[PDB]
Amino acid sequence: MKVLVINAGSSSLKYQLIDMTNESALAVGLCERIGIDNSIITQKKFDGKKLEKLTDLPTHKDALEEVVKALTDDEFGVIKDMGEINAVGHRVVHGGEKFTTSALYDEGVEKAIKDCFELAPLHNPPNMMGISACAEIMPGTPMVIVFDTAFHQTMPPYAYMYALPYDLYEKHGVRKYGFHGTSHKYVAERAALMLGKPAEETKIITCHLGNGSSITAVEGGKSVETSMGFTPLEGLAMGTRCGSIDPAIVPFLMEKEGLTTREIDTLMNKKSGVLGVSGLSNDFRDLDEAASKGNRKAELALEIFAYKVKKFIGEYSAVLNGADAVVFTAGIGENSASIRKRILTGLDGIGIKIDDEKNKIRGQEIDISTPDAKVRVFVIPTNEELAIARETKEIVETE
Amino acid sequence: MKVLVINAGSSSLKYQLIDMTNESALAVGLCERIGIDNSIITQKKFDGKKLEKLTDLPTHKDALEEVVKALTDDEFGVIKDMGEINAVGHRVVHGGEKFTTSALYDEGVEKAIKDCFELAPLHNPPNMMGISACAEIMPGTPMVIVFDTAFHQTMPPYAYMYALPYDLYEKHGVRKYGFHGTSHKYVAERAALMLGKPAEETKIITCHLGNGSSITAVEGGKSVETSMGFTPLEGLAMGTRCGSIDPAIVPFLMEKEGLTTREIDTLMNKKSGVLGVSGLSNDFRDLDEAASKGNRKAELALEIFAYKVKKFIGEYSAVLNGADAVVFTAGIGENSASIRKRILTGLDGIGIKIDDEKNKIRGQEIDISTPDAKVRVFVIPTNEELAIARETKEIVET
Ligand SMILES: Nc1ncnc2c1ncn2[C@@H]1O[C@H](COP(=O)(O)OP(=O)(O)O)[C@@H](O)[C@H]1O
Ligand SMILES: Nc1ncnc2c1ncn2[C@@H]1O[C@H](COP(=O)(O)O)[C@@H](O)[C@H]1O
Ligand SMILES: [N+]
Repeated sequence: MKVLVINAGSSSLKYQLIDMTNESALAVGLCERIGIDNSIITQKKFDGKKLEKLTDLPTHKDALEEVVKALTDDEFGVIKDMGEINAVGHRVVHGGEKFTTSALYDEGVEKAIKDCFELAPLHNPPNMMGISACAEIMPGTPMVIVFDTAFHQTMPPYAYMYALPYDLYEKHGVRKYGFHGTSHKYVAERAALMLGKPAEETKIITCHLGNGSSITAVEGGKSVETSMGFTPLEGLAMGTRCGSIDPAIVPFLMEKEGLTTREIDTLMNKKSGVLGVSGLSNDFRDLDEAASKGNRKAELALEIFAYKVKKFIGEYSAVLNGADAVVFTAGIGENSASIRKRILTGLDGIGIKIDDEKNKIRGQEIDISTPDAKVRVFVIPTNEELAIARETKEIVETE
Repeated sequence: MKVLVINAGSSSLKYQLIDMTNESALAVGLCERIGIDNSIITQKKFDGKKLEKLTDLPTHKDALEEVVKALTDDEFGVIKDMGEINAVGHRVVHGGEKFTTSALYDEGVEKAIKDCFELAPLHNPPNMMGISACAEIMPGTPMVIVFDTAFHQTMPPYAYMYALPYDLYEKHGVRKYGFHGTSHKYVAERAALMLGKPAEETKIITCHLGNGSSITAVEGGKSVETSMGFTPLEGLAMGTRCGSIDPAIVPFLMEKEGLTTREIDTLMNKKSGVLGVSGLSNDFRDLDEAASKGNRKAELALEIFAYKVKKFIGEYSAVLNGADAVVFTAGIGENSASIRKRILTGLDGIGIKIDDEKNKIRGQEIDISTPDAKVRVFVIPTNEELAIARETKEIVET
């Protein structure tokens, strides 16, 4: 069986065709600037051959057609016809209270996603677009949905409950959810393996740092606590997200600037984070370079980001009464060695120590902590696509 | 030195005269029913002698001129003339920026106190009715203003700034200020003495647990991080406060419930906390009972509260790169061996352990941790008036 995993964003679309027979990633591509000028799609074959097509991509639909065209490229493709795509896995951030486990797509599931648009303004609408593009290009192909909140469902009440009037939890299902679950679960299993101990016996602090970032306290292979909550805004500072700020600032900023609830939401989700502090951009790579060239703002922005990650690391050490290892994955966590250093410096007092040199290695699963450090520090590249393709393989077969 | 600590109120006036030589409270009083009927002033002298005088107290200025009569009483007083009162210290919760240290009241220091009203969403603006009194009743005498937010002015930028648009900090002052400064500092000083080392060489985690709660990371005697922020709302769940929740919830609630800005703020500061969860009381002592009596919501509210505090202990363990001791103060922190247990259990992984027997003791400086524990856990009662007295003294010296 072959599965196309889809990851949609407002104007981007990450895809990946995986051969479930030997779980090999036949091809990995990306569509950018969907809706802007100079639309483009890049693809990389398992043999290295790369493709790039400059062609206007107005909607996620057009891009999904170019995707099928790239996948079936006579020489740079990996298949002959669209029919070779047996199923399609989709990433969906919020499924709501009702949907928290991978599920075959149906009118009902589509209802829950849209209904949750307000719970994940930056992701669900775009994920939904990908799902639609999909239905407009390959209607006959089975579709499975995998939710970011799934993995965090084993949290205890004293953790997912907010200290608000109890009726809010009943009247509106307002509780902590968490996201990036599918990623936190994958790298967590990887850590258990690099530890040599069985999952049930390990205590790990997984760190997903990308456009969005979140930490999770995995005990015995199960999420017991996570940085994000009701929505993907709570927690760490991110690309354009403010994270856990004093809530009183909302009403305050609303009165002082006379902003509407809609506006204060867009401000917290699209104009804050490192973008808001740096005043430069949301790309941590850009910020890294700009900070190293003398831009105080970019410097301050990354300073706030690493420090916040550091505090959460200490915060989950108490939760787990001692963590065996800390895991860095995702865009920033896998590639950035500099930001990683910023996050881990000054933590030898809680067992964390790292080899500055081994820490300079590229994208490789490796222990970057001193061999004597009580706490291991793995840099594990994430692979949600496989996690999603695996989930998609099961649902479609098990009826 | 002899300091007079005052605490103005709606129609009351609490005060204390402390001899800084032995930091002993010579006398302590309270003027009740001010600006109304049945005006009364009650003073207690150290050697068990209480005075109750029914003089009428129109304006606070008279309530202070009476505190003079009482402090100088032939038999119930403690001083001959008003001249023995070297300085006067009053506490003001909101100190905001500017005031990185206590300020010796004058014309300037009063402006910033009045200026900071609409520039901050605090509920109880400075009751200057107390300070005003001193302005006249006691002219040639240093009057110090101790701010509950100053102690945190040592926080670095990457800590007090929020990951919000920079313009907000620059044009509206949005940053983390923190509160309970005097208490955290007082207990942080006591902790260093208990560790038997200079404050400078100590890293301490101070915990102020009361109706309102906050945690402060103390590095070398200076505040470097604290749980509350722009307002007392941020941080832990408290008696009626929700603390740091997902910000998205605010605009969400306002939409679903059709609330106003002022309404949503009231819901988070007064209708939330352990009160909102248990739906019983904002009082922990009563919740502790209900809890052991099988009250679910009650039990749930205590788990959330203790858990949060725990999360902050580890969070600050990373900030201070290892803490030497954790301090518990304030009402819940001084008298609840129940909650302290909920908080400290399951932390041997980060070097924290407690002696159940030593944890039963109420109100008294003591190390309740085990002798093998790497992190000392002290129980230190906080003395607000003496804390403001110490503070007032130092500003009077330099
Ligand atoms: N080498 C790098 N240096 C700095 N930041 C990086 C680097 N690689 C990735 N990042 C960060 O990760 C972001 C995207 O990561 P992520 O959200 O995981 O998406 P994706 O991995 O699909 O690009 C980039 O915009 C940047 O902020
Ligand atoms: N013995 C106790 N056990 C549990 N809670 C207590 C006890 N004594 C006081 N409290 C709580 O601690 C807080 C002290 O308030 P404050 O003095 O303002 O810090 C109040 O909200 C009380 O309910
Ligand atoms: N307050």
